[PDB]
Amino acid sequence: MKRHYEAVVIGGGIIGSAIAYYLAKENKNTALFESGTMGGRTTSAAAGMLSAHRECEERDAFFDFAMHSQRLYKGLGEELYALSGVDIRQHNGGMFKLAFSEEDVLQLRQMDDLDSVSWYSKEEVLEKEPYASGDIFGASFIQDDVHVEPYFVCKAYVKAAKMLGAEIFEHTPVLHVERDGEALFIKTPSGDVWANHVVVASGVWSGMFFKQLGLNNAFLPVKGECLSVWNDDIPLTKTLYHDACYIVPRKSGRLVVGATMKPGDWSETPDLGGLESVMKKAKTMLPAIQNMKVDRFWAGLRPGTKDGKPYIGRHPEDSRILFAAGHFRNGILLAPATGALISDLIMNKEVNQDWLHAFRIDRK
Amino acid sequence: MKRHYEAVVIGGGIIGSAIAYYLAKENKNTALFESGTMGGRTTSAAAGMLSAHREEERDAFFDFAMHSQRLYKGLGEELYALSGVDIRQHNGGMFKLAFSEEDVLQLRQMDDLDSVSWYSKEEVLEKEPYASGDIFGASFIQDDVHVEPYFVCKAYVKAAKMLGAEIFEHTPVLHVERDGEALFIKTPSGDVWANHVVVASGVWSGMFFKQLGLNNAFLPVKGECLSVWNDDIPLTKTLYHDACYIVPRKSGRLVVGATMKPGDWSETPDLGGLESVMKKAKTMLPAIQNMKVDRFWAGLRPGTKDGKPYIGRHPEDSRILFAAGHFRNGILLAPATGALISDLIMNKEVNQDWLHAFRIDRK
Amino acid sequence: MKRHYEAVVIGGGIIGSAIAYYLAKENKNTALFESGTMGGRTTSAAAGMLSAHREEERDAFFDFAMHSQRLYKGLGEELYALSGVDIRQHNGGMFKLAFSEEDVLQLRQMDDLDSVSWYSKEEVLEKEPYASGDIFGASFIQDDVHVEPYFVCKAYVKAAKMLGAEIFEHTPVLHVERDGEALFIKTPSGDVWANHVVVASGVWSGMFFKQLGLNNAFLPVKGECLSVWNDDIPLTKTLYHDACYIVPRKSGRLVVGATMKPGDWSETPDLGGLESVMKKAKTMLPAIQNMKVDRFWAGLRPGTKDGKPYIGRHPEDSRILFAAGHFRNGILLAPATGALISDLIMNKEVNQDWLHAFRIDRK
Amino acid sequence: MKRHYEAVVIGGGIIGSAIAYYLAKENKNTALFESGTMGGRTTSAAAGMLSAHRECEERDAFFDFAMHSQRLYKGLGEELYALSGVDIRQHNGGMFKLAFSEEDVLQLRQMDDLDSVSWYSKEEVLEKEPYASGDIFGASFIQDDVHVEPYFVCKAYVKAAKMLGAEIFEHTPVLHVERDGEALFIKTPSGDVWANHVVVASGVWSGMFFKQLGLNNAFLPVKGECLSVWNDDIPLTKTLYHDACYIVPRKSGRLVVGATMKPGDWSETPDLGGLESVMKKAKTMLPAIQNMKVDRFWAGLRPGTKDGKPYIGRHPEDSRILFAAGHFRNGILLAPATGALISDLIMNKEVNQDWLHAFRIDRK
Ligand SMILES: Cc1cc2nc3c(=O)[nH]c(=O)nc-3n(C[C@H](O)[C@H](O)[C@H](O)COP(=O)(O)OP(=O)(O)OC[C@H]3O[C@@H](n4cnc5c(N)ncnc54)[C@H](O)[C@@H]3O)c2cc1C
Ligand SMILES: Cc1cc2nc3c(=O)[nH]c(=O)nc-3n(C[C@H](O)[C@H](O)[C@H](O)COP(=O)(O)OP(=O)(O)OC[C@H]3O[C@@H](n4cnc5c(N)ncnc54)[C@H](O)[C@@H]3O)c2cc1C
Ligand SMILES: Cc1cc2nc3c(=O)[nH]c(=O)nc-3n(C[C@H](O)[C@H](O)[C@H](O)COP(=O)(O)OP(=O)(O)OC[C@H]3O[C@@H](n4cnc5c(N)ncnc54)[C@H](O)[C@@H]3O)c2cc1C
Ligand SMILES: Cc1cc2nc3c(=O)[nH]c(=O)nc-3n(C[C@H](O)[C@H](O)[C@H](O)COP(=O)(O)OP(=O)(O)OC[C@H]3O[C@@H](n4cnc5c(N)ncnc54)[C@H](O)[C@@H]3O)c2cc1C
Repeated sequence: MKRHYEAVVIGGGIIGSAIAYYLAKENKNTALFESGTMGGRTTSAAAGMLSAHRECEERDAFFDFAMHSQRLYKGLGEELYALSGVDIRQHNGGMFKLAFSEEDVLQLRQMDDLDSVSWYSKEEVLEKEPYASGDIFGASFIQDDVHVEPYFVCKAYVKAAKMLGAEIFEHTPVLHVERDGEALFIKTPSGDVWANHVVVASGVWSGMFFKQLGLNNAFLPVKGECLSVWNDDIPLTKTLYHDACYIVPRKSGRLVVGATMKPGDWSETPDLGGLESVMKKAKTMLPAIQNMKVDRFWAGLRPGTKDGKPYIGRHPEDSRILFAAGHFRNGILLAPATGALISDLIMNKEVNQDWLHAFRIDRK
Repeated sequence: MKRHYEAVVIGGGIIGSAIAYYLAKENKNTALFESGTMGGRTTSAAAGMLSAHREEERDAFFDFAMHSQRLYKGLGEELYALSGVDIRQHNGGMFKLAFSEEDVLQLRQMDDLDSVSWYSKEEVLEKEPYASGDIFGASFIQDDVHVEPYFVCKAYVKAAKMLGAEIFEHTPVLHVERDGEALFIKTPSGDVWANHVVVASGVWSGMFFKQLGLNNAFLPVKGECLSVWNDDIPLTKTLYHDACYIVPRKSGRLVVGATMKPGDWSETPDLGGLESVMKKAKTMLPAIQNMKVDRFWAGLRPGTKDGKPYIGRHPEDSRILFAAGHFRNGILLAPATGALISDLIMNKEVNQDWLHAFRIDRK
Repeated sequence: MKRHYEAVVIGGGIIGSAIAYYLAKENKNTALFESGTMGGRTTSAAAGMLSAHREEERDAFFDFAMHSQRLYKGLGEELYALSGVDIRQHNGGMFKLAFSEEDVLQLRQMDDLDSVSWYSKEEVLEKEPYASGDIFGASFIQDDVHVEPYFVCKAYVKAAKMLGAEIFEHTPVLHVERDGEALFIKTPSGDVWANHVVVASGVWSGMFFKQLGLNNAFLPVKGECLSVWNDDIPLTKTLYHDACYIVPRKSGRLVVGATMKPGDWSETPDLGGLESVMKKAKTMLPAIQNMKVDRFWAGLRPGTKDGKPYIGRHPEDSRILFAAGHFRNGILLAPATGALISDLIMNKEVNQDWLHAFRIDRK
Repeated sequence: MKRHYEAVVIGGGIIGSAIAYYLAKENKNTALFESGTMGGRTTSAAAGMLSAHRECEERDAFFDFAMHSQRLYKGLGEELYALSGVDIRQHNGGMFKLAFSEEDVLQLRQMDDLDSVSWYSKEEVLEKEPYASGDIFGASFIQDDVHVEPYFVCKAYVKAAKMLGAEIFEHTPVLHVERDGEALFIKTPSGDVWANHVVVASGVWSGMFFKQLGLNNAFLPVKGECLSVWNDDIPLTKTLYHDACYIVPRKSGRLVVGATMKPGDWSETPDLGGLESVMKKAKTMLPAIQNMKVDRFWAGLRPGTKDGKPYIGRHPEDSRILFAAGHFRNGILLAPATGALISDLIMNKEVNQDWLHAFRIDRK
C-alpha cells in the first residue's frame, strides 16, 4: 500500500470496478478498497439482464442513460477480454415481456413505436418458445435486452484495471473519509491513504459516507431472492419477463429465476417463503420448469433511493469527492455508463448535462 | 482383498452396514462391497425418525418395528465405543398433529398404547407454542425419537471394521453365481468366493433377485427434502402430519419433508416438489416462512409390491440372504434387520412370525 | 429494534455471544449487533481445543485460562437446556508430541501439574498406534478437550435470545458516540441509546478504539485449515506439536491446522498454505496421506502488541467495555470473558489480577 | 420408454453423448442410458486440453486420429450451440510444453519439424508469460493445442441430440446385454428394451459388458486428482505443461491444475497426499500460484487399457454390437472422432481403415 493515489474508489462491486478500470485507462494512479472480495455482494446476486425497457417507464434522461450504457456493452466483452482473460459470458437471445391480461397487452403496446420493440401474438410467441405458458395474450419482443454474467463483468473489469496499473485491496474496509486537509485521506484497518479524488461506490452501504461527509442521502435495501435450475429438456433462447419477475437462460443450460422484493430487509440469504413465491411465479410463466432440477438459491440487497434513481456525481460542496451508488434494479446495465461518467467528471471532461442533473446528489 | 470370505454383504447403506457389524461381532470373517461411498444413497436422504407408531393395524411388522426401536436403546454408546462416531440421538419426541375431527378419531385409536397420549390444542400449544393454531390437538409419542442416519451408518461400518470386517467402497458387485459347492461374486477388481452372500442394495436390489431366479421387484418412491436454520424459536418435538414432518436437529437445523414420487429414479429435487414441501411445512409451523434455507436434497425409498421389506433367505438356497425394501422405515428397522440376518446366517433360532412376514416368496 | 437498551454488544463471534448471554442471565435488557451472521468469522474457522496447557510461564493469563476451562464443565448441558443446541463436546484429551530431546525437556516442565503426565514413545503408541513412529513420547493432558466453536456460539446466542436478548444480524455498528449523559451507537437502520456498550468485534475492533480516543491496534494472524475423513483408523486423542494439531471430531472428521500468516487479511486459504498444513500433518500422523479431503478454510486470529486480549473498561469511561484480541485461545476464553465483562457491568467484585492483565492501557 | 430403438448407447459420458448426437444427426431412432447424470463421472474430472502432441509420441494412426478429432472441433461449438443453447467454452490460448533440463529440450525439439510446433528460448517464453518458472530452459509452443470445458461439451452434445430426437434416460443403469435373439435387448431396472445396435460407452466400467459378451477386454482405472485456484493477479494465456502435469487458464479466471497418476485406485475423491503432490508440482511450474486462493479439488478415473489405446469398433463376432471405451488421458480430444467413427460404422459407411485397425477389439 502506498501513501498517495490520484484517485481512490471505495467499494468493489460492479460499479466500483468499472470506475477503477475507466480511471486506469486514463492512466490515473488509482486504488480500490473493498471490505470482502470483488463482486461478493449485490453484484453476485444479480441476474445480468441489460434491460433498458423497464419498467416500461417514461422516456426521460434515465432512459437515455440506460440506452447509452446498453450501447457501451457492444464491444465491452472483447475490450475487457483482451486485457483480463475474463469472459463476461454475453448472451444475445433477447426478451419476451409476456402479457397475461388485456390490461397487460394495453400497457406493453405503449412501446410498439420504439424501433427495438415489436409485438408478438400468442401464436407468434409460442412459435418461438413452445414452452411459454399457454395463458399468455402475446408479448413485447425486445431484440437488444440481452444479458451477461454480473460476477464476471465485475472480474473482467477489475482484472483489466490491475493490468492497466490499478491497485486492488480486498479485505480492506474503509472506516472513514476526511475531508479537511489539503488532500483527502481515507482510514483503513491497515492505516491511512491520501487521495486527490475519492469515489464512493459502496452500494447499499454508502449511507455511512454520505453522513460522514455532511449529507443525508439514505439507502433502503430491497432484498431479492433468486434460484437457478438445470434446463436439460426444453429449448429456451429468449428471456421471459412478467411483472418484475424473470426466467433467464444461461449459456450453461442453467435458468436464473427471480425475484422477490423485500424492502427494509438487510439479510443476504433466502428464507423459505421467499423461494416458495419465486417458484410459484415461475411456473405460471413456464409450466415445464416445475420438473426441472434445482441447482442454487441466493439473495442480494438492491440499493434503494428515495426517488428510485442512483446518485452519480460530485459532492455539492467538494469536487474531489464523488458518489456512484443507488442503482436499484439496474446496476449491471448501468455499470459502464456510470464508470465512464465518474471518470470523465474526475478528468474535468465535458459530460452530458441531462445525465449530470438527473443523478446529482442534491435532489430537493 | 482376499480370495474367500465367510460372508459377503452387497451394499453399504444403513442396512448393509448393520448386517456387517452384527456378522463381525459374531467373529464371521466378513466383507462388504459398496458401489459408491458408505451411506451415499437413500440412507443419506433420510430424516432419521424412529417412528413405529404410524397407524394402521398392529401386526408382525409393528412388533418388529417396536423390537428395533428397543435395540436403539444402548446402540449409540455401543457403537461410539468401537467407532468414535456419534449417531446424534435426540430424545425430544413427536407430536402427530390433528387438523380435522377425522384426524382426531384416527389418532385416538393408538390411545390404549402406554407410549402414547392425546393432547388437546391448548396442551400442544403449551409445549410447542409455535405449532399451527389450526390444530385440533396432537398424539404425543414420547419414544419416537430421531438420529442422523448417515452417522448411524458410519458408526456401524467403522465398528465392524474395528471388529475385522473388510470394507470395499467403489466396488460394484456385478454378478452373484450360485452353481458350485461355494458361492462367488464378480467385481471389476476380481472375483471373490463366499459361504454366505447378503443382498443389501436398497432399491437397486432387483438386479440380484433376477440373476438368482426370483422375480422380486422394487419401485422407487422418490422423496424430496429441505433444511432451514431455526435461529429464532424454541422447538423440541418433531411435528408430523399426513406423512410430512419437521424434525429439530441438535445443530439448530430443521429437517423438512417430504414428497412421494413413485417411479421416479432421479436423486435431486425438482422445483415443483420443493415448492410443495414448503407449502406443507407452513401449514404445520407458520414461522417457518422466515427461516433461512440451508439445503435441499432427495433420495429413493425402496418400495415393494406390498409395502414390506424382504428380509431372509433365498427359498431355494440358504447360503443367500436378502435385506431390501424398507420403505419409509429403513433407519428404524436397521438394527433389528442386522440382528435377524446375522442370526439366520449363524443358524440361531429367530422369531418365526417376523421370519414369515419378511420372507422372499410372497403372494 | 428499540430506542434504548441497558447494554449493547457490538460483534457476534463467540465472545460477543457469550457476553450477551451472561448479561441476559443477569436480567439486563440486552441487544447484540453483528455485521454478518452470528459466528460467521474467526469463530467459524477455529478448531475448538480447550488448551490452557500451552507452555510458557504460569501467570495471570494461565489462571484465567484454567478458570475458563473450569467454566466449560456444565456449559454444554446449561446451554442445551435453553437453546436446543449441542456444543459438540469431546473428552478424548491431547497428546503434545515430542520429536527431539529439546522437545522432551520443554514438555517435562509441565510435569508437576496434576492434569499432565509424560508418556514414552511406547506408551503413546499403545494408546494411539498410528501416531508417528518418530516421536520421543508425548505430554498427555487429559482435560484439554475440544468443542465445535460455531455451535458454542449458536448455543449462547439462542440461549440469550430465550432470556430476552435481542439480536440483530446484518447490522453493522458504524460509530459509538461518547458525549452525552448516555451513550449511543449509529447503524444503517438507525441509532440506538445505551447505558453500556461492549466492543466485541474481534480483529476489526480497532475501528472503535480509535473512535474513542484509544490507539489499541490489532494485527490479523491468518490461519489456514483443512479437514479429512478418518474412515479407517482409531484416533481418540488430539495430536499437537509446534502449534500444529490434528483433532478428531465426533463425526469421523479430522480437523487439521494451521498456518500463521501475520498481516494477511484474506479469509480463504492460499495454495502454499494448504500445502504446508498437509506436509506437517503427515509428520504427526503418516496415514493421513490416504484420507479423503473434506474442506479447506481460513480465518483471522485477532493479534495484539503483547499477545494478550483487551478485556475490560475504557480507562476514561466505565460505560464502555472491550473484549477483543483472544489470539489462539478465543474459544477457551469465551466463558470467562463473558462472565468478566458481565460482572464488571453489574459492578460486582472481580479478580483484580485478571482485571489488570487484560486492561486497555498497557505499555 | 419405448420397446424398440434402432440404436442404443450405454453410458452418458462425453463419448456416449457424441455417439448419441451423431446417430441422431443421421436420423436413427436412438436412446442413451446412463446410471447417474450426464457427464457426472470421468468426463467431469477432465481438464479439457485438446492435445494431440502428447506424449510427444510416435507418428502413427493414433496421432492422425487425434489430429483429425482436433480438426473436427473447429466448428463444433458453433454447430452444437445452434441446437442446444450450450456453450462449450472454447479457449484458443495455446500451449507451452516447458523444459527444465537439457534432456527435456532434446526430447521436445524432436517435434520442431511439425508446422504447428515451434521452439521458444527461456527469454522468448518469459516475454509471453513472465510468471513461468525462471528455471525453465525454453518451451515447445503449440498453437492448436487449445482447450474446452468437458462437462459442457458433454451437455451441448446430449442437449443437441435430444433436439434431434434422441431419448435420454438418466438414473437408468444397464444391467445386461443379450445377445441371442433376432434383435439385441438390454435390461434396466425399469424393464427391457430391444435394439438393432448397441454401443458400449461406459468408460472405465465397460469390462462388465465385454465379459457379458464373451470378451476378455479389461479396464484399469488410473485415478487423477486435480484442484483449481483463482488467478486474480497474474496474466496467463497459455497452458503450461510439463511431464504430464498442467496449469490450464480458464475463461473464468480459474486455473485448472493437475494431475496425479494412481493405477488401480477406483476412488473418486482426492486424498491428502495426492493434492499435496499436485500443489508441489504446480509451484515448480508457476511460482506465483502459491499465493493464489484455492477453489475446488476433485478426482476422476482415467479408463486404462492393456496397450494404452481405446477400443472403438464392432464386436469381432457381431456387427450389431460396438464399443467405444478406453480413452486414457485423451477422451475429450477424441470425443468427436469417436462419435463420428461409431456412427459411420453403424450406418455401414466406409471409414478410414488405419483407424478401424488401430482401435479394433481383438488386439492379439
Ligand atoms: C436478485 C437481484 C437481481 C438483480 N438483477 C439485475 C439485473 O438483471 N440487471 C441489473 O442491471 N441489475 C440487477 N440487480 C441490481 C444490481 O445487482 C445492483 O444494482 C448492482 O449490483 C449494484 O452494484 P454496486 O457495485 O453498487 O453494489 P455491490 O455489488 O453491492 O457492491 C458494493 C461493494 O462495496 C463494498 N463496501 C461496502 N462498504 C464498504 C466499506 N466501508 N469499505 C470498502 N468497501 C465497502 C461492499 O462490500 C460491496 O462489495 C439485481 C439485484 C438483485 C438483488
Ligand atoms: C425416520 C425415517 C425417515 C426417513 N426418511 C426418508 C426420506 O426422507 N427419504 C427417503 O428416500 N427414505 C427415507 N427413509 C427410509 C429409507 O428406508 C432409508 O433411508 C433407506 O432404506 C436405507 O436403506 P438401504 O441401506 O437398504 O438403502 P441405501 O441407503 O440406498 O443403500 C443401498 C446401497 O447399495 C449400494 N449398491 C447398489 N447396487 C450395488 C451393487 N450392484 N454393488 C455394490 N453396491 C451396490 C448402493 O450404492 C447403496 O449405497 C426414512 C426412514 C426413516 C426410518
Ligand atoms: C482450540 C482453539 C483453536 C483455535 N483455532 C483457531 C484457528 O484455527 N484459526 C483462527 O483464526 N483462530 C483460532 N482460534 C481462536 C480465535 O481467538 C477464535 O477463533 C476467535 O477469537 C473468536 O473471537 P471473536 O468472537 O472475538 O472474533 P470473531 O469470531 O471474528 O467475531 C467478531 C465479530 O464481530 C463482527 N463485527 C466486526 N465489526 C463489526 C461492526 N463494526 N459492527 C457489527 N459487528 C462487527 C464480525 O462480523 C465478527 O462476526 C482458536 C481458538 C481455540 C481456543
Ligand atoms: C484428472 C483428469 C484430467 C483429464 N484431462 C483430460 C484432458 O485434458 N483432455 C482429454 O482429452 N482427456 C482428459 N482426461 C480423460 C477423460 O476424462 C476421459 O478419457 C474421458 O472423460 C472418458 O470419457 P467416457 O465418456 O468414456 O467416460 P466417463 O465420463 O467416465 O463416462 C462413462 C459413463 O458411463 C456410465 N456407466 C457406467 N456403467 C454403466 C451402466 N452399467 N449402465 C449405464 N451407464 C453406465 C458412467 O456412469 C459414466 O457416466 C482426464 C481425466 C482425468 C481423470
